[PDB]
Amino acid sequence: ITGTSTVGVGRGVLGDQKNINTTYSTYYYLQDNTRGNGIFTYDAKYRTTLPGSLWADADNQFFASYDAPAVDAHYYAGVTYDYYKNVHNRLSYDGNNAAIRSSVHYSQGYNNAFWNGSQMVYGDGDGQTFIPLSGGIDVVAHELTHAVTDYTAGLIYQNESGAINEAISDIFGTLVEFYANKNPDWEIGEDVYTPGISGDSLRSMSDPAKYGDPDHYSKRYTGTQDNGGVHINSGIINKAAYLISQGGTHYGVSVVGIGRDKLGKIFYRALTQYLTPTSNFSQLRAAAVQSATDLYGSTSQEVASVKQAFDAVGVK
Ligand SMILES: N[C@@H](Cc1c[nH]c2ccccc12)C(=O)O
Ligand SMILES: [Ca+2]
Ligand SMILES: [Ca+2]
Ligand SMILES: [Ca+2]
Ligand SMILES: [Ca+2]
Ligand SMILES: [Zn+2]
Repeated sequence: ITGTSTVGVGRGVLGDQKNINTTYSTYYYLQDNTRGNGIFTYDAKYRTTLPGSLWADADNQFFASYDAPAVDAHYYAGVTYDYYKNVHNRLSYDGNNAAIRSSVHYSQGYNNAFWNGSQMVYGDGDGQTFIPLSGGIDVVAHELTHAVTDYTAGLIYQNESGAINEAISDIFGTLVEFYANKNPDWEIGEDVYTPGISGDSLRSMSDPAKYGDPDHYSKRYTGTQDNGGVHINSGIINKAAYLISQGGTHYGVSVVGIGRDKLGKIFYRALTQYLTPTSNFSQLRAAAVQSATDLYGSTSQEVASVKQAFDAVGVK
């Protein structure tokens, strides 16, 4: 909409108060004019028609239960935008300040979220498996990272290419969570998953086998479900990214950690410079090794640690 930039206030899915950039024209809309070509949050009104209607509010206060998912989708899209801008000098997902659009209250009891090619979409969960999914900063960043991937490597969503695509979203979703610095960890979706169970999540990057996911190439899923195990074999890459950052000894192979910022730099460079739509794990190893070489030098600890991490997960 055309209007005046304003700042509203509400509460997110987890009861936390936060300010949100809005636009005033008769109503206050969830439209942040401060970030690129804007951040727009919509209400899917429990239907599956997208995007739905640009979120409108009479008084610029967003403290209703129904408001909560919108507040977070809007806010966390903005934090994710800041991350890519401040950390990687990337302007929105296309690198050209593309408008970022999100819809909440997608369908009824919908236990997922997604990038649809055009926008992020969030279910409300069924209240047992999930609460509204935009409540997880790593979930939001995960979904918006799919758009980054679409515009860069274009990793195809199947098999090894797709498991890399998934891992990239888990990796940057996690790095955004650390950037925002609110209860950061190496698990995925812990903030919105299973409101009746403490300390679980959908996936773990530090120990993927915790939730049934492979942590070594020998344990890769080779079947056809989940597009050839894209959310399953991502555990192999997530584990490598975790080791690169934090270090550790995994199946007897030792990795010296180089930290989250270097992990991000190396994987961001691999993603934007070397990965292609059909890149496999082995080609990802080469991309990451070359990326660390470009950044730190062929004889650097950083290159050695990337090599150790891929060795540790059996990716040569
Ligand atoms: N996003 C993952 C994991 C996931 C989230 N919600 C789910 C509900 C059912 C099965 C898997 C999931 C997927 O789509 O596979
Ligand atoms: Ca209101
Ligand atoms: Ca967390
Ligand atoms: Ca997390
Ligand atoms: Ca839980
Ligand atoms: Zn994903």
